Amino acid sequence: NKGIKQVYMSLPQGEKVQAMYIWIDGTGEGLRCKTRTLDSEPKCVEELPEWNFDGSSTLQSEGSNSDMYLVPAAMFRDPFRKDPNKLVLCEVFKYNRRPAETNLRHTCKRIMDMVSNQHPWFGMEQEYTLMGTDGHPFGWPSNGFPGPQGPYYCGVGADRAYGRDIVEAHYRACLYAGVKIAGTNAEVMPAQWEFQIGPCEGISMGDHLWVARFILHRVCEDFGVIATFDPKPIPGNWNGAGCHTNFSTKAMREENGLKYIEEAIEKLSKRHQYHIRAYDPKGGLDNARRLTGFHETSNINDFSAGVANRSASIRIPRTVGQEKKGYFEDRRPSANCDPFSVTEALIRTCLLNET
Amino acid sequence: NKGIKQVYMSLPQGEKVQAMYIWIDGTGEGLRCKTRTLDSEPKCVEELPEWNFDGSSTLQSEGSNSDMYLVPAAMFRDPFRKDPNKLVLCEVFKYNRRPAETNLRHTCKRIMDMVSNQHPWFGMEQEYTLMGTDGHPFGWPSNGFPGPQGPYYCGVGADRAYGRDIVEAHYRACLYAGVKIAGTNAEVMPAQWEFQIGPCEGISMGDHLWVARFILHRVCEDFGVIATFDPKPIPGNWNGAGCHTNFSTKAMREENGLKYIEEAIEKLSKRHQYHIRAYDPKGGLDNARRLTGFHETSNINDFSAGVANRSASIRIPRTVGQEKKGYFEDRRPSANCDPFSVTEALIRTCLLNETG
Amino acid sequence: NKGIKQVYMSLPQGEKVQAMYIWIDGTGEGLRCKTRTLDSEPKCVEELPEWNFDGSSTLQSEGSNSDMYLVPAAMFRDPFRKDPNKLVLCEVFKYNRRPAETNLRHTCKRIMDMVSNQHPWFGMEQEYTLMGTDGHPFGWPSNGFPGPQGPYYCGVGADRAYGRDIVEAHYRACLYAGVKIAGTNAEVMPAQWEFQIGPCEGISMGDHLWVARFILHRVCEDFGVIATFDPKPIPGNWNGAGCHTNFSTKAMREENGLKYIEEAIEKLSKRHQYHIRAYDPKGGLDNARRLTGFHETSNINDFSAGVANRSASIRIPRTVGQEKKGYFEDRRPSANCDPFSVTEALIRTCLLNETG
Amino acid sequence: NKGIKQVYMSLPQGEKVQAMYIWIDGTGEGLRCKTRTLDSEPKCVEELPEWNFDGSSTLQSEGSNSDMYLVPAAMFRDPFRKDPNKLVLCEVFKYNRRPAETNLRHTCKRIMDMVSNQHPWFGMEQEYTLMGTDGHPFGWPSNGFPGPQGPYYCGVGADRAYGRDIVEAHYRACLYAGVKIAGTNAEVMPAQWEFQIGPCEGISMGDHLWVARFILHRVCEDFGVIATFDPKPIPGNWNGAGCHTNFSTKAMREENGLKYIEEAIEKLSKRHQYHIRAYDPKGGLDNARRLTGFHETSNINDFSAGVANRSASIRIPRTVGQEKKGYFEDRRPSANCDPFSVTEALIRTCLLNETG
Amino acid sequence: NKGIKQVYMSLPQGEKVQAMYIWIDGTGEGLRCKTRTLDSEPKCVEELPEWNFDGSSTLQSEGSNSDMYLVPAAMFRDPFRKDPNKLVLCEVFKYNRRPAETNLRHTCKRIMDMVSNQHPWFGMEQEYTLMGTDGHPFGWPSNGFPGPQGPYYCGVGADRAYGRDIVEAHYRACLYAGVKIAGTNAEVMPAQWEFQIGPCEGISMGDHLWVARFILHRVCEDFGVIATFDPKPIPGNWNGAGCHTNFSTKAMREENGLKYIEEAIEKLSKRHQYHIRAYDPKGGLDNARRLTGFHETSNINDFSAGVANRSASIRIPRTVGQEKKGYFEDRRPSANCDPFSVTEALIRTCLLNETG
Ligand SMILES: Nc1ncnc2c1ncn2[C@@H]1O[C@H](COP(=O)(O)OP(=O)(O)O)[C@@H](O)[C@H]1O
Ligand SMILES: Nc1ncnc2c1ncn2[C@@H]1O[C@H](COP(=O)(O)OP(=O)(O)O)[C@@H](O)[C@H]1O
Ligand SMILES: Nc1ncnc2c1ncn2[C@@H]1O[C@H](COP(=O)(O)OP(=O)(O)O)[C@@H](O)[C@H]1O
Ligand SMILES: Nc1ncnc2c1ncn2[C@@H]1O[C@H](COP(=O)(O)OP(=O)(O)O)[C@@H](O)[C@H]1O
Ligand SMILES: Nc1ncnc2c1ncn2[C@@H]1O[C@H](COP(=O)(O)OP(=O)(O)O)[C@@H](O)[C@H]1O
Ligand SMILES: C[S@](=O)(CC[C@H](N)C(=O)O)=NP(=O)(O)O
Ligand SMILES: C[S@](=O)(CC[C@H](N)C(=O)O)=NP(=O)(O)O
Ligand SMILES: C[S@](=O)(CC[C@H](N)C(=O)O)=NP(=O)(O)O
Ligand SMILES: C[S@](=O)(CC[C@H](N)C(=O)O)=NP(=O)(O)O
Ligand SMILES: C[S@](=O)(CC[C@H](N)C(=O)O)=NP(=O)(O)O
Ligand SMILES: [Cl-]
Ligand SMILES: [Cl-]
Ligand SMILES: [Cl-]
Ligand SMILES: [Cl-]
Ligand SMILES: [Cl-]
Ligand SMILES: [Mn+2]
Ligand SMILES: [Mn+2]
Ligand SMILES: [Mn+2]
Ligand SMILES: [Mn+2]
Ligand SMILES: [Mn+2]
Ligand SMILES: [Mn+2]
Ligand SMILES: [Mn+2]
Ligand SMILES: [Mn+2]
Ligand SMILES: [Mn+2]
Ligand SMILES: [Mn+2]
Ligand SMILES: [Mn+2]
Ligand SMILES: [Mn+2]
Ligand SMILES: [Mn+2]
Ligand SMILES: [Mn+2]
Ligand SMILES: [Mn+2]
Repeated sequence: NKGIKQVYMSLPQGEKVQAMYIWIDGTGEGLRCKTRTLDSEPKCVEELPEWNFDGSSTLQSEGSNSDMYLVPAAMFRDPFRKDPNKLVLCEVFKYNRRPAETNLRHTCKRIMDMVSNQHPWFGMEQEYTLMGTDGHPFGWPSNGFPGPQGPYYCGVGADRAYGRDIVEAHYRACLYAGVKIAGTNAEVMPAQWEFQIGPCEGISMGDHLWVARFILHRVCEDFGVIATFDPKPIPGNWNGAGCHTNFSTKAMREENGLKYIEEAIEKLSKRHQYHIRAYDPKGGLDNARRLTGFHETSNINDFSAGVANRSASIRIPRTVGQEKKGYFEDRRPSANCDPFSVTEALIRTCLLNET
Repeated sequence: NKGIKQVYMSLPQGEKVQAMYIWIDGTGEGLRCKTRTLDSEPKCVEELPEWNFDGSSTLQSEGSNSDMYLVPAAMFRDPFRKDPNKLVLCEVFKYNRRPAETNLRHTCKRIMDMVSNQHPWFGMEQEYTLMGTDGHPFGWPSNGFPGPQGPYYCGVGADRAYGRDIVEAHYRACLYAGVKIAGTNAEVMPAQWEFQIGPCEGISMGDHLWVARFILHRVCEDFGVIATFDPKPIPGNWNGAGCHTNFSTKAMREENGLKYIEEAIEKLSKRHQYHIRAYDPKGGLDNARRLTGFHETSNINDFSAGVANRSASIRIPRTVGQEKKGYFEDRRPSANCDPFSVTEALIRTCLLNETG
Repeated sequence: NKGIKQVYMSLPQGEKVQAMYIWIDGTGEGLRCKTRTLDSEPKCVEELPEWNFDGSSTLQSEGSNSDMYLVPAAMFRDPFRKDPNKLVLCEVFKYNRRPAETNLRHTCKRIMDMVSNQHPWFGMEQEYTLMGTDGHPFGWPSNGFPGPQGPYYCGVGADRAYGRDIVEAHYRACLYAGVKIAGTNAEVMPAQWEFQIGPCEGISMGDHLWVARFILHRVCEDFGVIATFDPKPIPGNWNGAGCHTNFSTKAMREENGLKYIEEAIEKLSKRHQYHIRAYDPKGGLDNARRLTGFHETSNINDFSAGVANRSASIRIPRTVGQEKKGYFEDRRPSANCDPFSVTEALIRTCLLNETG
Repeated sequence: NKGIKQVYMSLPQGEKVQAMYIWIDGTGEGLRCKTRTLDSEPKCVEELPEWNFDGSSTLQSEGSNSDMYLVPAAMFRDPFRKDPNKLVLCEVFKYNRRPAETNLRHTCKRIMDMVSNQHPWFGMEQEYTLMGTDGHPFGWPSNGFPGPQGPYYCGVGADRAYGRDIVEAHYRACLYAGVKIAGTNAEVMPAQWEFQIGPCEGISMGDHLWVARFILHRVCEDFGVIATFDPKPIPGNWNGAGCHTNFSTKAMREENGLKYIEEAIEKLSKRHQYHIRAYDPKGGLDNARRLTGFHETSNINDFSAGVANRSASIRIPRTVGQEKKGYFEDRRPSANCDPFSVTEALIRTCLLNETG
Repeated sequence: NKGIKQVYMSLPQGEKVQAMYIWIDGTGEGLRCKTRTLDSEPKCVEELPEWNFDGSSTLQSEGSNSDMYLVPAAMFRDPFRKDPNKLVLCEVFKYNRRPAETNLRHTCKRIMDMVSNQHPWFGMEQEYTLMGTDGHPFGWPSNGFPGPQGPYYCGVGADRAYGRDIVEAHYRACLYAGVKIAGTNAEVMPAQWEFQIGPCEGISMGDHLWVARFILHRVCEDFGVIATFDPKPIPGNWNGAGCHTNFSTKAMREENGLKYIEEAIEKLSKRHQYHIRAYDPKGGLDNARRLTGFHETSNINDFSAGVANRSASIRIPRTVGQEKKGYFEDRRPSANCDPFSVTEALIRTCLLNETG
């Protein structure tokens, strides 16, 4: 019970600091973490030491040659334990010092360093659904369905906003951590929510979202509920869950940048399948259950773009159409995507001209 | 659980500021909201940026041309997240920049801006009933009725004031927000309560009332209950819910302003139907279940006025009668009325002298 | 849930001030209340404005001429909302500015003003029983009885003090309110408790007791329990509940004031029925269930007085007999008496020498 | 659990027989019983032996001289244990062989023998409410009220007929027992029911009703509920419980017997209080909570008769009016009356022509 | 509990017989009943005596002239009490021996007798929904909805057939009663079922349906559920409840009866509104919530005929088309219709050739 825990957490900690290292596991979806005591507060991520873990217990190596490296990547303030304690998102490397199969950050970071003069900015909309520990969505009638979609999107009242406590707590944990949380909203399916992260330049998009995600799970853990990023948690007449990625370069944000937005969309229109394969951890099999062309989605087989069009693969927000500068929104990525794969694909297709 | 939450909400938030944008959806009764992060604290409503939402998810636009505009109208302090965070009432406009069908603030503002030298003040009494999530009123016997009306009005005791925690929390949240809450009371039906908002000049009446209604639903949300503004939530020998609108111009508040009170009433007497059509979101259908001439209502079909008379369409409070100045009370609006429609009707009829 | 509420109640409220107006309804026993926002903290009760309420919803007037006046009488600090908020006990008057039928303060006050040189002080022992919301006393076995009386009077232990949280909370609320709470004790019946208010001079007795009673009902409301002031809430072999009124004048408090105590008691002995009628709201029919001559009561039909005698109509406490000065205790008033009625009878009989 | 019991009750019993002796206790309303084993089946009430009991445990005598007599009066078949076992209604006599204070049958029987040539028949409508173990009517919302009266009289459906199982079981028990049960209906108040016993000649009315009542309390015991015969078990806007006594003599049953019916009513009109005193066990005090003139009752203070009039003290049913023969309905008796008292009074007033 | 009851119901009852009289109340939809003991088993309905009831406790007369007549119309065996016990359906008459406002049988019998030579047969399909005591359909998630319609029509399994015990019990009860039950099926909405009663000549259609309805409510009572005949019990994407009245005359059943089926469908096309007013007890307002044109209904405002067309007002079943004889199906009657009013309209329009 969390009133007991809180008494303990009030105890002055002293000169020692806790650092919780976080990594992506052998599934490409699951996050793992563990804590060490440091002698003093690190002033930045470069002062954090390297560490390691049992790769055989995360599906990433064999028991008899099991140590796998953790190398600090991004440091944040720990909103579960307060200052001076830290969260550290790490990269994983194998016994031979090569990146792990699910270390998609390594290549992504290199790609972003190469296009830094164009200052690529990303804003990702992590939709997700709150679930009871029993597998059924939070607040839903037991063995049953609430009333049809309509009243839950941005809704207020015990009869339609299910789980706001998580959202509020997460929002505040992120602000404390230093994660660039841009906003939040209740979504179309009851118990389904959203937070936006951005705009983040370069590799920091992936960094900030993954830590954002870790904070969601730890937060939910405290409330005794589960966050799912599955793109279609409830089959049938219920909305799925995406991770719309908004994107802009410097040129796109300048006066008449819409020219370049349109060039970018044109390029994406030729590399649809490649992006579908980049946009969920099962190469597109997961989005196959969301991207149906209903429930505010595009069909998985058909590329389209349009102004203010929540049925298109890419939407140009009304604002951006009017102002003729800004960003476009790629609506194809699954809620369970790896932002390093999503953001890397966008750079390769839009800035590096791969085909 | 709420204790877990409070721990997170004790964390210092830093330099960034949260702004919750609030609007009226396609039903004209539901409120919607969402939050953006800003780089610093806005010093007034004019410093808040425009925004937009998916109008196809609120019954206001089509999926494939869905964005709709949010334009800040009224800013308040957020009593759920504390300073420096904000609540922002917005007006909704369509893809073509025109007011949404349920944007009744737009016209109403213009009408208030035109009669501002007469400083119209309004006081609205929002009644509402607290409901369990099972659709049965809060504190009522499961599947059953509490004892007859009599002891609940302005009552005190666990056996008669059902839900005061909400009432107390909402009163304090409003005060902190900057909402001009004038008072509150337990009401005749058990689980039913009231807050008064006013006196508010002009367009601020609708602004304050709508934000007050938002705060109530959010407060109720924390307590795992629902507030309903339905004008007759329980049929039979149980009181309905109204939104009595108290109204005065500068002339009515001066010595012998009763003269002008009587004139406003005389004009209201000829435009009863038009007011009934303006007094709920279904043009009088919701009020048909309440305005019966019983349970301290007037009959929907009959206009009447009277001093201290809780059965008339209009009541002149005893105070006003004695002092020969003040305001009159229009007792016809439904609990679920849109105050912009209500206040605008009163201006058109009483100040702009419209007929038909 | 009360943890949620406390978060809202920690919000700084700002410049505006809440004033909870409190009055006695048409039953002469029920308390009612409602709140208004004021622009600044009032510093005397007189700075509070008159108000009014619907008398048709408290059984005191008709709906079609309904407003009834609230005139502030006594002001206290609000222990539910904190400084700068206020509780205000009021007098009720009719449409014609005459006192309500259940406004017994009006005459009482005038009677105290006639004898102010004699400085009458009162001390009232409010006994009450804590009840579950199901009508069964708090802590009692479900559908049954605890063990017999003996161990509960002034008792300590989870198995004998039922409901101390309420008592401790109310003690502190009154101290903060500025109500002159003299003490408290667990009583003979389990779930039954007592608080003493005094000594209060003149009209303040009734003011303080009524506010104490209001504060008790509000406190119980928080704990999800009911206080009953019924004089015999459980029939049979269980103590009833009275409101022992201790009384003295200047003369009685001075050296050898026992002479005047005894003179007062002789006047009381000739006016027993008149007092009984004044000592509950049903003119003696409620006390007929308590004043049995058992369970530390006198029989309703006989007058008797004695030193240290918990069976007499009047008791002279041992201390007072010994010091030959102080006060006497009238043990006849019902727990649900109206203190304005009790204190006034005492003055008329003992100081104004009335007969009738 | 009744399945366990039912297996034991399938065991064939053997040659021995069980007789449960039943009597009225010191309260005049409470029924007592105990069982003895007999060598063989009695073929009538006269082959049953006298017995006794502890009067000091039924409020009827002193511990130290306590045995009181039981003399068989009416024998019936036992529907709880089946043939060949028996229920026996007894008269109670004191140590000195005189009738007990609550043995009203002894005087009744004589009065019936004084007029047996006119063959008095009676039918009584025992109304009663089923209550939970918790003191609250069966099927009612916990701590609350079902919907208003209207749908429950002769109702069918889970949401309006509460406790038919009891009614059905009892009906069948009485028939088996040999009680002259005439019919049943659900009543106006939810969980309130009725059975009619009749028509019974003379003393057998009281005999049959008391045994009917015993069978009812027994049946209820199996189902874990209580029957109350209180005349007003829920105060306010709910029907109370009566025991309408329908009455006729041979003259009244013959052609143009209405002549004599109206004579009978004229005599009763002059002895109203006398009958109210005979019509509940507290000589009228219980009926003062029921006979209000509302809820299909007469006013306790007023005598009246009318054809088909459920507000009158006496009702001549339409059937009887049309045919000009039959009987009349005394609607004054309480649900908790002693039928020996009611039946005795009617004979004294109507047939023996007493005045006083 | 029901195990206790069944023990009692195994007691052999002896020579007396229970007759439960059943009637339609002031609502036109409510069934009432009550029971009397008879000296022997009646063999024909004509043997059963007239009776009466309190019309003032059923909304059919005033307290002070309240008796209303019951005249036995149709007799059946009682499946709740078994042979030799009877269910009797009655007609209600007023104090002045005229038909009660809701006795629609009286006129219908005269119409039926006019066309006895055309031997009119009806078959009615009583659709109904099983509800919990709590107002929510049986088996539905609590506060929630089950999965979309599709798998429930004629479904099998704990996840799609909700309440078969009721259906099976009712089927068997009707067959024992003597009610002409033609079949049953689970329906499209979960918890919604169907039973067919037919084919019944003339006035015996209404008689059989109404008793069937009684038997259903009674059976549901046993199980602690409610049956509703509301035509649209759950709003939205859920089927409503009809009472499809199939119909033929002797000409229509003979070879090439389709000729006369079509002539009758033609006469019905010109009296749509008349029939809509005849087809629910609120003159069409209830059917307004069901006859939308969706959920296998026709639009209330539109007449249509069609072979195998479940969207049509009238459906000619494939069978009847292929064989050019039989009957046609009026799909317009609400689940809560009075069969006497439905079947009367059909004879009037089709056989008596009425207009306007
Ligand atoms: N110039 C930009 N480049 C990339 N992302 C941007 C830019 N400007 C805003 N964003 C981001 O786009 C996201 C907008 O998402 P959201 O507000 O959820 O819009 P919608 O629901 O209309 O898709 C936010 O993360 C925001 O920070
Ligand atoms: N001059 C005025 N003009 C308009 N409204 C006023 C004026 N004076 C007071 N009011 C408002 O009228 C309302 C009175 O409502 P309430 O106190 O509930 O009255 P009631 O006696 O009708 O229940 C309050 O909102 C109050 O602020
Ligand atoms: N001079 C006085 N006049 C009136 N009341 C007094 C005086 N002195 C003390 N009292 C009051 O009498 C009451 C004593 O109550 P309590 O201690 O319960 O007495 P007991 O149980 O001994 O009757 C207290 O309110 C106390 O303040
Ligand atoms: N001639 C009669 N003399 C006495 N009682 C009769 C006579 N005829 C019928 N009764 C009885 O009167 C009672 C009728 O009560 P009930 O059927 O409940 O009528 P209601 O409710 O209309 O007053 C039954 O007990 C019946 O046996
Ligand atoms: N010639 C007829 N006249 C009247 N009713 C008939 C005739 N033949 C069959 N029926 C009845 O019509 C009804 C058919 O209903 P049902 O089997 O539910 O039809 P549906 O195909 O509409 O589901 C049954 O009551 C059946 O007995
Ligand atoms: C309301 S929605 O259009 C819903 C998107 C849907 N869940 C999906 O992308 O699958 N997203 P948004 O308005 O945040 O851009
Ligand atoms: C107590 S009441 O008369 C009740 C009004 C009722 N609820 C209605 O207007 O329907 N309102 P108020 O006294 O606040 O003016
Ligand atoms: C313990 S008692 O004697 C009990 C008094 C009793 N309840 C009555 O006055 O009815 N009163 P006190 O408070 O004076 O000690
Ligand atoms: C329906 S009632 O009028 C109810 C009478 C009420 N319970 C009474 O107290 O008398 N009795 P009845 O129909 O048996 O004559
Ligand atoms: C399955 S249904 O078409 C459904 C009928 C719908 N409930 C109605 O309102 O008629 N009736 P039928 O048993 O004739 O097939
Ligand atoms: Cl850890
Ligand atoms: Cl939000
Ligand atoms: Cl208040
Ligand atoms: Cl026994
Ligand atoms: Cl019955
Ligand atoms: Mn979004
Ligand atoms: Mn979204
Ligand atoms: Mn988006
Ligand atoms: Mn008010
Ligand atoms: Mn009000
Ligand atoms: Mn008002
Ligand atoms: Mn004391
Ligand atoms: Mn005491
Ligand atoms: Mn005392
Ligand atoms: Mn009866
Ligand atoms: Mn009756
Ligand atoms: Mn009767
Ligand atoms: Mn069918
Ligand atoms: Mn069907
Ligand atoms: Mn059909």
